[PDB]
Amino acid sequence: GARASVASGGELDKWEKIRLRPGGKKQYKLKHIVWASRELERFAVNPGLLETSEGCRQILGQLQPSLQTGSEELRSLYNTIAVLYCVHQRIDVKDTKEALDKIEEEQNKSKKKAQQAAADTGNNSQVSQNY
Ligand SMILES: *C(=O)CCCCCCCCCCCCC
Repeated sequence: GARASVASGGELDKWEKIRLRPGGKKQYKLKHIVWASRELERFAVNPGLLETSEGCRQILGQLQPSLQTGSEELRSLYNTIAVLYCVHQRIDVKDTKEALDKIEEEQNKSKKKAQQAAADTGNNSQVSQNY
């Protein structure tokens, strides 16, 4: 709309800079965004959530636990939305895969810097074990 806060020109260059495959020659294009923004509108998810890295976290996290149940359609969104996330956090990816992996290894840092926080929230639940 008339109120943006992402880039509008800069990020665009980077977007088309990311490759669709690890060893391919294909790259990302508007077709992917527009398509994603639309689909989201149907999944009760505003297309504006992809505007801020924070928003994506909510989207990806939702389709995350669904990447198994959902069809190939849900897998297409996650892949895309996942990439943009890296760009929004100022992360230079090499390919669609590099993005997904980054989002993972990245979060790993938090765990290392939360040895006290994690210990505070945790318990040992001993389930049953009969014959
Ligand atoms: C009007 O105020 C909003 C128009 C500008 C928003 C575009 C920035 C976010 C790009 C959409 C998601 C990209 C998916 C890779």
